[PDB]
Amino acid sequence: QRLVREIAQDFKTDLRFQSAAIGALQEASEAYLVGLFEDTNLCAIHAKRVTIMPKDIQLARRIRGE
DNA sequence: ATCAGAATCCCGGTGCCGAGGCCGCTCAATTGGTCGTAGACAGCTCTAGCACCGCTTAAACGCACGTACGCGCTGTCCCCCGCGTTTTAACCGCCAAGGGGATTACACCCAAGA
Repeated sequence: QRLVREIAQDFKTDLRFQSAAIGALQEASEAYLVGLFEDTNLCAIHAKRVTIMPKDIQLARRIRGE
């Protein structure tokens, strides 16, 4: 919640947030991170490796189009 | 280091079908006027958001030691890297299947209708 407020402050000052909105943001961020970690593990296994590396995340984000 | 070699870019050169300029309307855009409801503004409110304290505790960071996943280097033989030959994806002229004019010689005579 603190990170969300600090990020939203850079876009518009004096902003309020509801509990449902914060929960939805947290759920969406967790799902996106889980998907990114799945893609990272897939890329690491494809490279004959077990431990994940930032190169795996970069390749996943480049293939996904982010 | 150094050269011979096939592969690549720019220049005379050219013309032609695509890019570019012009004419007549006419159907969409503009003007003017009459309804009129969804939009802008003021007011009451209380719920929802915000800041702070009391007490609690499992989560997060520093420590100890080695190891196994991480990564450089080696032996192999492999299946693509690349050239030479037509061929398979279609593109391009003469056979032996029939539809038709032509004939039954030459000259003469008789009979009977429009």
